[PDB]
Amino acid sequence: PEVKVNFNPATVKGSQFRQPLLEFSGACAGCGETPYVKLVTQLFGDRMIIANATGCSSIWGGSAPACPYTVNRQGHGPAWASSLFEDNAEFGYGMALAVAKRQDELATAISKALEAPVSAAFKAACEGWLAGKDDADRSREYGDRIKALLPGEISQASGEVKDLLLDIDRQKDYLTKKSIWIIGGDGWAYDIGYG
Amino acid sequence: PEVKVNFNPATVKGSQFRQPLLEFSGACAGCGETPYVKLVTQLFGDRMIIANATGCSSIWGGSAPACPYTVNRQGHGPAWASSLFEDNAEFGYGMALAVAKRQDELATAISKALEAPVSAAFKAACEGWLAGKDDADRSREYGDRIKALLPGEISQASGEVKDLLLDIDRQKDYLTKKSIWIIGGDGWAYDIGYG
Ligand SMILES: Cc1ncc(C[n+]2csc(CCOP(=O)(O)OP(=O)(O)O)c2C)c(N)n1
Ligand SMILES: Cc1ncc(C[n+]2csc(CCOP(=O)(O)OP(=O)(O)O)c2C)c(N)n1
Ligand code: SF4
Ligand code: SF4
Repeated sequence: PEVKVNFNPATVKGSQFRQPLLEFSGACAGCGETPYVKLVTQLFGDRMIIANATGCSSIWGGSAPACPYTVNRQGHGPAWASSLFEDNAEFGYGMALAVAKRQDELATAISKALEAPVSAAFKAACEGWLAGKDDADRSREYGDRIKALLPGEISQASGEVKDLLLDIDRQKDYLTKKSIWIIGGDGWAYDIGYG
Repeated sequence: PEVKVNFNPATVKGSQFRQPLLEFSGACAGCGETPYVKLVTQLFGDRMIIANATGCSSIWGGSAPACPYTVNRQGHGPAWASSLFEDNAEFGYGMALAVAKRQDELATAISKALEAPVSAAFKAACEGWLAGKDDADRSREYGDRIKALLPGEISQASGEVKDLLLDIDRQKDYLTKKSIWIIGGDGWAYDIGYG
């Protein structure tokens, strides 16, 4: 079973107690690429999206039908996508625009929830999230309180107030701030995708 | 008529006594672009090839049926070409490869001319050109001596020796070293063509 430990994730020993979310890929024995991505998944894999350029990182990272990126016990893990060899930077840039747009729709539904007859504990977590929606730790902190209070709050609501809470529940996957990562080889970064 | 003067071309006064090879373009009144290219034509227009990106410099520089680039009294002037907006640097890079290839074919025909029964004055200019074929001034100096001696040399030759001199006459336009210039706007250089 999982064991909650307070080892500092900023150290080598503390980081390896986190579950790896990149495992058993098709890279060569002793590859110099996969250890880097594996460490990133152990630190921020809970909330990251990957835009991967075509290359080795896309061949051992995304050759059908096997996917080396996995999830933790909570079912959360990095979402992985590879478009083309030359557009990987702009591909990931587009994701950052969209993810910000999805969080903006949620913040609007949360601000409207403040004006609705909902529980005082629910209003407390919403105000805390709006102030730290762009902070990785704070958005996870107040977001989880919102996720925990939503099912009981929806049961106690009705009419258009219930629809407002149901719209927040539909977008609760954008409470936690995401981390966009654009991964590629030197051939992509130094040549075809440098522009 | 043309007046040979020994004013230093490196000064402003000396450069303007050279004939401009960019005249009467379609640029705006007081454009900040055309004065730059005009000065380049007055210095090296005798032996330059232009790879121009799409933009203002291609619209006032190459809108049919009027061409603003002209020639001097000797009939020599810049050759101008525009491929696309995004490839102008590689377009001009390809020209530099080809021009070097054309000079290489000429140097082979000149080295073979040293082994042929030709005039002593012709052999003197060929040895001088081979040593300075990559120097702008020296290649023009010894090249013009070769161009001046060729018609009399061809008249005095026969057989395969005459064919060797006729092959040099076919390539005499690559004695003088060329100057490849890649002209474009900031939109080309900073964005789409920066890679
Ligand atoms: C537009 C385009 N050009 C070329 C290719 C072929 N291609 C696939 S991967 C690759 C190079 C990978 O080198 P690098 O970016 O350094 O990644 P690495 O494999 O070294 O990790 C190339 C040229 C392609 N798929 N698409
Ligand atoms: C592939 C492509 N994209 C866009 C264009 C349209 N286009 C023509 S000129 C130009 C911009 C010119 O700006 P700049 O490079 O700064 O030159 P300037 O006109 O300022 O001298 C653009 C976007 C094109 N012709 N081709
Ligand atoms: S980068 Fe590619 S080829 Fe090189 S060791 Fe890793 S998997 Fe093998
Ligand atoms: S750059 Fe183009 S638009 Fe600007 S002054 Fe020159 S010709 Fe006119």
